[PDB]
Amino acid sequence: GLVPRGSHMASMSDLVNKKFPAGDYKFQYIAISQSDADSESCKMPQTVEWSKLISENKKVIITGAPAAFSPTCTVSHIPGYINYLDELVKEKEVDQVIVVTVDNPFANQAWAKSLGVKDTTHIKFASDPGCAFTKSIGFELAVGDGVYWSGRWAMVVENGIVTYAAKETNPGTDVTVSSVESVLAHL
Amino acid sequence: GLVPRGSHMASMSDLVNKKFPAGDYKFQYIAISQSDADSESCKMPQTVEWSKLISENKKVIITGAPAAFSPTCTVSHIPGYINYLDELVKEKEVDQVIVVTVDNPFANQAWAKSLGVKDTTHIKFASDPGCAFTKSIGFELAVGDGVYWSGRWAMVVENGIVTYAAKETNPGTDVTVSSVESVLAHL
Repeated sequence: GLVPRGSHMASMSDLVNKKFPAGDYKFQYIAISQSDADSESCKMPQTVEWSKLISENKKVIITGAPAAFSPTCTVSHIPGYINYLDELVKEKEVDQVIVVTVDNPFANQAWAKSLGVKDTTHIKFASDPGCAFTKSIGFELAVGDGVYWSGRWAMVVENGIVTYAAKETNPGTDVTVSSVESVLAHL
Repeated sequence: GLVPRGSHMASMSDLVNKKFPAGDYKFQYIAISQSDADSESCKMPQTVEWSKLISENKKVIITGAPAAFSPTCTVSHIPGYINYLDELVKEKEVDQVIVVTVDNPFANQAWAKSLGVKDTTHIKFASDPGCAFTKSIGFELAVGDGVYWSGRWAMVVENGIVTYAAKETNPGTDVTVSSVESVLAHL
C-alpha cells in the first residue's frame, strides 16, 4: 500500500486559506546588528504581538524548531533559511522570516549569532514561552511530563492569510515540509 | 532601619540540615569530552535521577540559573564555578558541580562549551524540564503566563544532607548567596 509499517505522511494543515490566528499571543526576541551591536536593543528582549507582526508585514515566513542548538535544527533545518534570506527578501518579496522555538530569548539570539545571523531586520529568532502560540495552532511537540517544545513546521502568511502550513511527522529527524526548499516552492 | 525602601535580604533556606528532597525528579544533560568528542554520549542527552546523583556522590554543589546565555548568568555567575572547579574537586573534595536551568539540554551543552567546559566528569549542565524540581524546592522564578525559569541559587549537599541552600531575591542582577565565593565559604 501507500503507507507501510509505522510510516506517516506530512500533510498540509487545515490552517491554510484561513486568517492567521494571532489572537493575543506574543513573542520575544533580541535584535542583532553589525552597527551599534552594544545597544540595549541588542542585549534585552523585546515583545512583539503576533497580530502586529502580521498586520504590518505583507509576506511573512514562519518556521518552528524543537530546540535551539539541537543537531537537526542547527545543521539541517535553519541554515537553509539563513542561506536563502537575501533571495527571499530581494526576489520573493518576503518581509520577515521568523524562527520560532520555546527557548529563552538569550539562547535564541546566541543560536542565531552562531548560525551567522548578522542583522535581525528581516529575520528574527522568536521565543514562544511555554509553547503557548504553537500549541494554539496544534504544531507542538510533547516531550514528557507536561512539557511542550515546538514541533518542526513552516508557514507562509500573505496579507494576513495563511497560504502554506505544514508540520513534520518526525520532527527529530525529518526536514521536509518545514524545509526552506518546500517553502520556496509555495511562494 | 535595617531594610530600607523596597530592599530585600537573601536568607538561608529552611532546606538546610534536612535530607535532599530528590523524590522521583530527573534531569537531562549531554556529556562533553576532549577525547572521543564525537561519541553518541556527547551528542545525545542522558537522564539522571537526582536521588542517584546524591546517593552516589558524597559532596555535591548545585547552582541554579534563570537562562542559559543570559548576561548575568553567563558573565557573572557561572564562570566563577568553572574557574574554581579544579580547586573544588582537588582541594575541597567536591565530587560534582551541577548547573541547573530549565533550558533544553542541547542549549545547555552549547552554553557550557561556550564557557570553556572541556569535560563533564565533575561538572554537568542539567536541564530541569518545566522547572519541576526547582519549583519543588521553591527556588523558581515566575516569568509570566504560567511559565517558570529557575531562580538564581546555590546548594551544597553532603552525604545526602543539605548543608547550604539560598536563593537571590533579585536573580536578574544579583550574584551573592548563589556565588561560587559564598559556596566556598560554606564548604
